[PDB]
Amino acid sequence: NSKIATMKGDTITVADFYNEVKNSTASKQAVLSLLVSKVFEKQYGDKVSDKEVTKAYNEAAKYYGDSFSSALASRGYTKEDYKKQIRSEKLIEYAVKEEAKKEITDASYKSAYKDYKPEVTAQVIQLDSEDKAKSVLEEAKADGADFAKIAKDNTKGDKTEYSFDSGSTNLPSQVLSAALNLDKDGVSDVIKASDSTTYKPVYYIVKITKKTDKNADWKAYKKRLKEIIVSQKLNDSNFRNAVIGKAFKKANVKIKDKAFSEILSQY
Amino acid sequence: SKIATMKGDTITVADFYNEVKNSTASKQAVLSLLVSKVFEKQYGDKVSDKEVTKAYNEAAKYYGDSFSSALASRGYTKEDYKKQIRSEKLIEYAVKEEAKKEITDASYKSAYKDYKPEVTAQVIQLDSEDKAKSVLEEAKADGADFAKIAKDNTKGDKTEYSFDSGSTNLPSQVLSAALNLDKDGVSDVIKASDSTTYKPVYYIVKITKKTDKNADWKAYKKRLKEIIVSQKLNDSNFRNAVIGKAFKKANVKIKDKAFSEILSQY
Ligand SMILES: [Cl-]
Ligand SMILES: [Cl-]
Ligand SMILES: [Cl-]
Ligand SMILES: [Cl-]
Ligand SMILES: [Cl-]
Ligand SMILES: [Cl-]
Repeated sequence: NSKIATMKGDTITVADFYNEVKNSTASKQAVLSLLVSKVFEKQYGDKVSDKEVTKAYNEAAKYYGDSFSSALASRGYTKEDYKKQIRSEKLIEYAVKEEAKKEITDASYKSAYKDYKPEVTAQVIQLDSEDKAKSVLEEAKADGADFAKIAKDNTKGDKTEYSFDSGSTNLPSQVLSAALNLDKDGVSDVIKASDSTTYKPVYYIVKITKKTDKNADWKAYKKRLKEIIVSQKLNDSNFRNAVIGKAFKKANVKIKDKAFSEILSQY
Repeated sequence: SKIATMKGDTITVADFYNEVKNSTASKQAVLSLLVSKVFEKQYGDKVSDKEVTKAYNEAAKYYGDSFSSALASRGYTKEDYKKQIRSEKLIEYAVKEEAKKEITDASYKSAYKDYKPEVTAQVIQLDSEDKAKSVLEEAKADGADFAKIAKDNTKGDKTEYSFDSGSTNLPSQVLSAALNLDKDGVSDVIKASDSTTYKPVYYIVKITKKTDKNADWKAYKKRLKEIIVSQKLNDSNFRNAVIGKAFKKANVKIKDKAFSEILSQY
């Protein structure tokens, strides 16, 4: 198309260049990125505001602090490519969440009520040492239980008052799940759980404070249950590849150059 | 000129170029092409595509059948590899030729200065430093014993080696230290290392036949002429210079600012 470098005789052109990086595994990620952008920018471009993109960018900075500038250059990213990738993950997210709320049927709300426990409120005791978890346990199982005290005088940190459903993100699955099975004013056992980043086995002790009735009507919890089916679909690759496989067809996307033929081998 | 199409929008090669031009991988692509074309019109007839095929076959036999997967693990193709062997040979020939031009008499003076006559010794290669001591002391009985205890002890294939101060037969340690002995005599346990593994190898050199310096140039020229080349040949700083010159002759100049300082190192 254009010229890149000149020399006596032959010269480098945008074509000669493309003919080299054309089959580059890194080029496939580029073409596929332009498709996702142009497609979702026309079908959802107005949905996600450039104001939301900023909020996410500013938070991304506040976290890495004065390391953000470095952290980016590290994994090969300019401060414009990052703020540009935050928008795409937010477009595909908006699309993945509206279509996840369309397919919802009756059988789904009924297959989501089976394995669902009502919201609970307990006194959690997080610990790093397992022998200390076995210690606070017998103190909790004494004549003067006084669990709340044992908690506030031993917890690894954070708080002691925790509220959670069955499919809610608040405590490790191990804890979250074993905790619900307990009944009104029921003390747990030493629960071993991995950490989100340090993988340092954290040991928890939970005691149910206030709990409610399981209930039997599905329409009763359509609020929680509905946002839970979306929460799962939104976290499912096969479903995300699918909503992309849809938008791409709705945009009648069709590759011309063979090199990138296997790009939509998952859409 | 277009890559993919859609409803009311199109992805042309222009959009793509404006996406990966500032990429680090793309900077290498421009350079590789710029390097090839220049060394092709200036030294293409010097490197025969028949000489590249032999160099390629050597790589194959070495990696054996795993050559296919090996290239895949490095991201190379089975043509891009052979393609790289050519540019790796064009530049190599330019360095040898270019380095064999500004050769001055003073260059031969600084070469004969620290040079030493070619010597032949009955070397011994060992794994553990422990036996490296055992073989030495048992070699200190009558003297001529070292001969037989050098055949059934050396971990290497041959014992007789022919080297000077510019060869790369034995390690630099076991090389220079082996040129500090007399016409005859053994040496101390030289602690060296392997190229493939880091395993420390312990050598024991024994001079058998030596020559002597002739305090002259041509007395040792074809050797002091190859050493200067092999030195500028392995000097990255000088290698950059030849590229800087080839590019200077082809009057090379970039037009897109997206690849401005790609020759700042050249
Ligand atoms: Cl829609
Ligand atoms: Cl609190
Ligand atoms: Cl249960
Ligand atoms: Cl002089
Ligand atoms: Cl004998
Ligand atoms: Cl031999």
